Amino acid sequence: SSVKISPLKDSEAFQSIKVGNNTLQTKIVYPPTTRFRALEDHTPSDLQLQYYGDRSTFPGTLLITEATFVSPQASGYEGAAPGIWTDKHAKAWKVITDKVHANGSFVSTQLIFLGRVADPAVMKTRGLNPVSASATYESDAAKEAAEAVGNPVRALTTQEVKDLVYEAYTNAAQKAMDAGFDYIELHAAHGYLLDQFLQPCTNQRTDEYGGSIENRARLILELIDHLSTIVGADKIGIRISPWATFQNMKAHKDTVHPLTTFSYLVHELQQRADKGQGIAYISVVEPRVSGNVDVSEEDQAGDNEFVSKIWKGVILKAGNYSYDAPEFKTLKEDIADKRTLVGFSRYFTSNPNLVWKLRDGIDLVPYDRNTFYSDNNYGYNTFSMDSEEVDKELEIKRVPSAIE
Amino acid sequence: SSVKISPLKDSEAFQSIKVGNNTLQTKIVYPPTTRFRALEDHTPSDLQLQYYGDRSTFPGTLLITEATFVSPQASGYEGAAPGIWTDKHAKAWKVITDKVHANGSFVSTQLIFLGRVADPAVMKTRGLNPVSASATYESDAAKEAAEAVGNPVRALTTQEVKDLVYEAYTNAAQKAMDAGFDYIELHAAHGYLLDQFLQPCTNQRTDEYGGSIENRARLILELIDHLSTIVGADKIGIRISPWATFQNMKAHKDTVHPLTTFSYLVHELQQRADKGQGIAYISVVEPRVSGNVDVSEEDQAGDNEFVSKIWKGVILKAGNYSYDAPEFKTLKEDIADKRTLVGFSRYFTSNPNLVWKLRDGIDLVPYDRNTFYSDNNYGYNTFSMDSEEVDKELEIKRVPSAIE
Ligand SMILES: Cc1cc2nc3c(=O)[nH]c(=O)nc-3n(C[C@H](O)[C@H](O)[C@H](O)COP(=O)(O)O)c2cc1C
Ligand SMILES: Cc1cc2nc3c(=O)[nH]c(=O)nc-3n(C[C@H](O)[C@H](O)[C@H](O)COP(=O)(O)O)c2cc1C
Ligand code: NA
Ligand code: NA
Ligand code: NA
Ligand code: NA
Ligand code: NA
Ligand code: NA
Ligand code: NA
Ligand code: NA
Repeated sequence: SSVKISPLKDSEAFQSIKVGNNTLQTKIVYPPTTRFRALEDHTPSDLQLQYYGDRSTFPGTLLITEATFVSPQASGYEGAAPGIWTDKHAKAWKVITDKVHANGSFVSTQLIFLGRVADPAVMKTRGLNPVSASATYESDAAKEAAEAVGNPVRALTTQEVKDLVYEAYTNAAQKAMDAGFDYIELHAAHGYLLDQFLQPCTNQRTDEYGGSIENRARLILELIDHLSTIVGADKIGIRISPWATFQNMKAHKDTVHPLTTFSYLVHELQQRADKGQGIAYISVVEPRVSGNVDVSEEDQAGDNEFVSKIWKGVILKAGNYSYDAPEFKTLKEDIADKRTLVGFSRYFTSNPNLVWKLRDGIDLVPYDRNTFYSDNNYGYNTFSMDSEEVDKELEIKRVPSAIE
Repeated sequence: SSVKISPLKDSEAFQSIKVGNNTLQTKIVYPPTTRFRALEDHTPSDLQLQYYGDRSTFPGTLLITEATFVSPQASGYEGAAPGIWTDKHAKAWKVITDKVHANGSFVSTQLIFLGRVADPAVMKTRGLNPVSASATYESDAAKEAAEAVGNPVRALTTQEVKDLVYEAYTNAAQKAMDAGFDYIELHAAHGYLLDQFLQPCTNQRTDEYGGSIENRARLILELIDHLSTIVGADKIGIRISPWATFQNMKAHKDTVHPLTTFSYLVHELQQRADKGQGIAYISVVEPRVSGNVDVSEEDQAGDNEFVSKIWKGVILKAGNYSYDAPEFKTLKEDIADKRTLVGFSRYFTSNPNLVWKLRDGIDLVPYDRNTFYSDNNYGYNTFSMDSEEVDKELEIKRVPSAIE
């Protein structure tokens, strides 16, 4: 049902904050949210142009795009997710970032690489294997699926790992700049490739990229360092989900605990900040949520206070922040330090004007999980229309098309 | 001035708790507290026998002895601290543990090794150098002092590190058992030898005992493992002070943050517990105190929640727990999980019956920092006497003597 909320107008959520080179006028952020309304060849679509535009209308909002593939080897969904590796991709994204910018808002692109969870049939069509830090699967079913089509997961070679830094992510970053993104965000969360490198359940390498906490972090820090030299540290973010068990990450049951893995990473990031190479923000998933699933208090094994104690810069937190609506006690506590942003993903899907609703205490429209991942405009841009105007059957038939 | 306190009788502080093989009847503990009333040759004294006996009278209290040297190379104070490496040491300690036991209470011995902070003149009299993980000093003054007597700090060789495990600590553990101690506690806090191994500001080794988080922890875990095979894991504790800057530990300013170093260690301890080799307790210093110094809230850089999230066994916490007297809100919160002990060091010096006073809400007698470290009975056992009975000049003259 609809969520009654108290207005946040007079709260820290509407105090300006500098994030890298840009100043936000609200601390409410749209986090990366996969929806599968890109074109078949991963170019952003007409639907996406309106979708991001509709969420940019409170001037000075930060929007972070849905996970966007860095390269063909980075892909692996059956649904149509966007990419940022070709000039065509960048030119289409630029229409979208232009629209957000014309509203005085800002946009970060989340760069994803699927890794061991890439669909093996999809990858086979590209003549590629699913790849990872090590040759592992998230489940027996995943292993059987891959072996059945003769396309097993394999470990990247040392040279391939270098190629991620100097080729795949470098080109994605260059394309992101061509596309006018204000930031690029490394996806190091939720059991995808970079999280697979960081944690021991997924990384048993014996080269410089595994075999210790420091070695497992090496690829991620190499990307931070190299990409900082290309786009500047002020245009870089990173997302982590220390507590998540999404895609079979062991988290607090792994042989190295997330507090160890992620405190190591965050302290290395702060040391870079101390030397003048501080990245724009660290985005962290609160333990209330794991990937796209809520986690009971009983099941929660830690929290993200360590990030606040170790990192001195901007932090973005997300995960069921309306759980204590209408008064938003937890949100208010979490933004009290004046360097913290708060994200809403699921409610932003059904409330394109969410910043305005939270500002003025307007009831939140419930979201529709059934249309989170479908291929058409129904449950996508229809939340911007008066219900009386929406032709459902027409909109279900409205698949993504080229911009303009 | 005296501290008004509310009674803790009906609180979790007077619920029984199993710690290793023994059951305590109070959760109030006397933590290790150096006082320098041992004999010159480090044998425990008549004064110490009464001192520990006087603190054992609430049946089922755990007392932890003052830091006790594991070996001659472990020493380095000018004052007279006790040892546990000879039969003479063990026989004297056994008179003390017998007395505690006859009151139904229990006693752990804290095993210390000074390392880089050992007084270089004292060590020179033994024909030894101050030794450490690496050849470092806590200050320029310490370096100048050592070089001036031609006795610089030096790094232990790999073989010497093995000798700590198989000789120094093994023999101390065997003597501790001969002495009737219920537990041995590894001192891995406050900038002494084991803390010097754990943290990077003090350990730059290039053998298996330094050069990574795992390598720096290796000696400590080797001691836990080897000593568990000698005395049993149920007779082992360890003390850590993640946040302390005592003896120039860099703590949150080091190149690896304490949350990383100490979460690694504690999770490795829990993995041993999961396999049936769980140690009796982890003792942690709360960030209110660093060594023997209080730390302002402003200066506090983290907390010990991580220990509670990672370790499932008994935890002992200490550090200015009367700061929110009379109601003891923080103490009550911290023992609510039913597996946590709370220690008082400074107030136990001036209140030998502290468990009884806390039980029944009797005002605490102020402690006397001026006599914490002096060489005689004044301000030592005199707190057990009616003031009217105490002859001050006689007691100042009363230096430690042999038991019996
Ligand atoms: C439909 C959906 C798609 C998502 N896609 C992404 C994604 O592309 N990248 C990512 O880091 N997290 C993704 N997430 C996780 C969200 O960004 C967010 O952290 C999570 O939903 C919790 O926030 P919320 O309670 O406000 O929804 C997704 C979540 C959902 C429900
Ligand atoms: C005089 C004195 C001697 C101490 N000696 C030791 C010691 O031998 N080993 C140790 O681990 N801590 C030692 N400490 C630290 C205490 O065990 C304790 O953690 C600290 O005093 C904070 O607790 P409190 O506020 O109840 O005094 C000592 C502290 C003082 C004041
Ligand atoms: Na403003
Ligand atoms: Na999948
Ligand atoms: Na899945
Ligand atoms: Na915060
Ligand atoms: Na009892
Ligand atoms: Na000293
Ligand atoms: Na000192
Ligand atoms: Na507790």
